[PDB]
Amino acid sequence: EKPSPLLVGREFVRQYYTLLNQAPDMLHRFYGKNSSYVHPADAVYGQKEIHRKVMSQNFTNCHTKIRHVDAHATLNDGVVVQVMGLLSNNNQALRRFMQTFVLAPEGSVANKFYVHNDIFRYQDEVF
Amino acid sequence: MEKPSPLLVGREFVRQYYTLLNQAPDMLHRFYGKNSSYVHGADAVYGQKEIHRKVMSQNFTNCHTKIRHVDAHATLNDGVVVQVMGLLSNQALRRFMQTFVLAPEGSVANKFYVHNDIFRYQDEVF
Ligand SMILES: COCC[C@H](NC(=O)[C@@H](C)NC(=O)[C@@H](NC(=O)[C@@H](NC(=O)[C@@H](F)CC(C)(C)C)C(C)(C)O)[C@@H](C)c1ccccc1)C(=O)N(C)Cc1ccccc1
Repeated sequence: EKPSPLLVGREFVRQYYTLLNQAPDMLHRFYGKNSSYVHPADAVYGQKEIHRKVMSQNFTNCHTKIRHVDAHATLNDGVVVQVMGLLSNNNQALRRFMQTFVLAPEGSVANKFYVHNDIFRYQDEVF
Repeated sequence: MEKPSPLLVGREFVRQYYTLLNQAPDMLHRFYGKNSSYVHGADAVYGQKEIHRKVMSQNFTNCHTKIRHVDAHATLNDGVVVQVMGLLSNQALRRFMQTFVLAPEGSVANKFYVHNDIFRYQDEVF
């Protein structure tokens, strides 16, 4: 009675980068109040702030290359997703990245998730 | 005040993990329970026993790490999610990425089990 975590992750990642490229300003409508967002720079928290952060980064004509994506079940019908790839902006240099997300039942509508955590880091910023 | 700091449960976990990796890796199965999935280099083997078996497969001998940064944040049900970025020699350091999810044990707080452990060298992706 249970979607495939693995599948559920690729679907999410697909939705994520389409939307990050199409309209990155309802992007915050993926997260609830108690979410976490990053992209050394501290994470920011909840909708209004995650939304505000997304704006601050002028995401424009945003291209991706998802080179890898694991996902598993985690505590309480959650789903965690590792994702490694290349991301561009203002059609500039593609930079490697390493990403972790937690998806967790939204709970009102069944089999609908929300992003409790979205940790993203460029290898060139850390390595 | 009611729950441990996440980052602190995060940065101390990594400490215990990769240390216990250079030290006896025939102990890591301690860290896990019977809902726990382990995924190194790739479908997850569950439980202390298979994960142990999987650990041992890897002949972790004089494992050398080098953490470059760590994110640990709070997730549902007082869980701590943890993305690690570093280099792992086990021999040339190999850029890597390890995601964890730490879940409250239940009986007592400040006490957690590793529900999840997903590893990928980068030079295998890309
Ligand atoms: C019969 O044996 C009996 C089972 C037994 N297993 C466990 O408790 C498992 C199920 N769990 C662990 O080991 C976890 N350990 C802890 O939660 C410990 N807490 C702490 O030191 C810190 F959280 C303290 C604070 C950071 C909150 C200020 C503690 C004291 C044991 O509660 C690890 C996975 C973890 C997870 C997140 C952050 C750090 C460490 C166990 O064997 N040990 C505790 C010993 C051991 C040795 C070596 C490796 C693992 C376990």
